[PDB]
Amino acid sequence: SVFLESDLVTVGLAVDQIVGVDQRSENFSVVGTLKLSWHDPKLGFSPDQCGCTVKSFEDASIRAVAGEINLPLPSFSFYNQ
Amino acid sequence: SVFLESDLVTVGLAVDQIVGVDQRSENFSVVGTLKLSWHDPKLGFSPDQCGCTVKSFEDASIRAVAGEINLPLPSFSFYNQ
Repeated sequence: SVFLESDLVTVGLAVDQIVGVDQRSENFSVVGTLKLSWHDPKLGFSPDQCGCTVKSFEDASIRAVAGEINLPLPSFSFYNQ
Repeated sequence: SVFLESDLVTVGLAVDQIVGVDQRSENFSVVGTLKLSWHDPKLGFSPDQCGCTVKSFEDASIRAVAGEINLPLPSFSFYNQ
């Protein structure tokens, strides 16, 4: 392709339980799970420099990991949080 | 053994008091004690460099200590916390 292309992201969400509704302040609370997936060759690495097949980051948001590795990542937010 | 073997962990839990049940939001609270024990020779040390028999870490989670000493430790979490 002559032009650059946007990266494709797969998203999925599930709802486990509605734990409350506030009828005076007009808000509700929910419990669920979120999942994201995408492909980026700039994140690729060689196994022989770490002796592993999986590189993992834990207990960090997407913004923090993007700032640490200095690469753009698809950060997200809840609109009405 | 030719193959590597997983490290064995002994666990125990005791419940002291049930302090509340929420019948609308479907949750409860409890007070108790948790104990873990495991054996790992990689954590051993020589007394002659410290002159002591017990080395201790206080007021820190297992993840923090593992990140400080750069060794794998059996971290845990409560599933429905």
